[PDB]
Amino acid sequence: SFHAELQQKGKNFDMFAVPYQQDPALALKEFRAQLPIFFSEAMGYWIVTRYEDVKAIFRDPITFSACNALEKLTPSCPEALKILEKYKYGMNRTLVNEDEPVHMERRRALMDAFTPQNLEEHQHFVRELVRKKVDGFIYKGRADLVQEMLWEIPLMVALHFLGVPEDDMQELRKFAVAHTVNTWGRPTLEQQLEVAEGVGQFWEYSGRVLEKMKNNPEGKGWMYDMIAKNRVMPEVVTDNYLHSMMMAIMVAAHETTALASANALKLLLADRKVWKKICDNPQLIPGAVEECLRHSGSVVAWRRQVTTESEVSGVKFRKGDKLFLVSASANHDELHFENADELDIYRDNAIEHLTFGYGAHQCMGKNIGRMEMCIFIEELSRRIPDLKLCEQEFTYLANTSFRGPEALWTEWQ
Ligand code: HEM
Ligand SMILES: N[C@@H](Cc1c[nH]c[nH+]1)C(=O)O
Repeated sequence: SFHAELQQKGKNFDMFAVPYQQDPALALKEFRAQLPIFFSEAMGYWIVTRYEDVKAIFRDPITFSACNALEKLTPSCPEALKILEKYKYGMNRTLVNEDEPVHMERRRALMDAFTPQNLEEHQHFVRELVRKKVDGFIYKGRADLVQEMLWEIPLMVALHFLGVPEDDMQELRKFAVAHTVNTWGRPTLEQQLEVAEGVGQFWEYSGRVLEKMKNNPEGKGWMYDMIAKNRVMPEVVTDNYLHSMMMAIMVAAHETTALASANALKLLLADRKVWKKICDNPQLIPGAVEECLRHSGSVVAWRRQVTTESEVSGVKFRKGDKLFLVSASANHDELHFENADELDIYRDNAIEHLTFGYGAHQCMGKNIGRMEMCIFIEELSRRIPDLKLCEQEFTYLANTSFRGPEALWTEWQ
């Protein structure tokens, strides 16, 4: 009844319980082995643990649609619903959760200033930021890299990539917390109202921003591109999409990059053999970043909704079934990555990982994310080669999909 026990554990599988929150891929290890797809009543979702299954679902966006990708995990308590009503909150489809025949692709296909030229100049900008930030703290014995640079720089880069004027960054930061906890977390009774207020204000803020940018067609930045495309094809790049993407993209353009950068530095600073290999051969850094993204990426689980009945590896899904694609688990799938739990900085197929998704909705900013992670690690390993982690407890914001340590305490000469 060891398998019987596994089925009960799967029925009860709670992503907010300790094992998932300690290590999502490790918590699903038995399931990769003997119960790869199972339904959790604890959270109303199918759980998909294996590399081939997760990829297969990503590959078919007509059967498995992205509509729930930004859907609020736990239902809003009624008094939260009217806080949102006060702000006339209207978040609907952006890109990552748009569903369509081409309306997803039409909108995607018609919005590229991810050209390498444009990313090249943003790279220069990232490098100036990281040089000056560590100019500030290099003199200290210790620092928490998160608070010195790891969230602030990706945020600034994002604002700059978008056409969005910097202002209160601690305010922008808590806006992002409210959006992610609301969506992917399980806020307690006390917080649900505050989070709703925060989410509502976030919506209102993005409104005022989009309105000012609408009025400055001089502007350059990705949001100015959308605004422009909306004037030409308001069918496709819709006004609600503008407002919805504003708020969604103002978290997504930086938060996963900051979490991932903290994960990578945590990983590499702990394997001293790996770190001096990085210190001695910065050529290895991109391939190392890719192995970090596979091993401990910042997105650990993404979501799909089933639109017609279907089956994957012997399990049939009903129209309306919700699926968790646990990409952390797929990236530790022994069936696809040999010694999957090990940090091998030239695993030759590290890039086959699924942290960026696969197929239609595959992350458009993956190279911005990669670029920021390399510069962080290059700068740090170049100028502080004796960098080491301090003894510390690591804490994680409890949610289903995003993962990175809140602090990264670290010391040197
Ligand atoms: C380490 C950093 C990042 C990670 C792990 C990440 C992860 C993801 C994932 C899992 C998806 C969904 C993939 C799928 O459904 O197949 C996605 C889509 C997307 N990402 Fe990211 N992301 C990161 C950084 C960024 C940045 C910096 C930007 C923009 C500046 C960005 C923009 C987008 C967009 C627009 C989409 C939607 C594209 C579409 O729906 O077709 N991401 N990302
Ligand atoms: N919010 C997630 C995924 C996403 C939202 N919008 C586009 N992609 C991220 O930051 O990676």
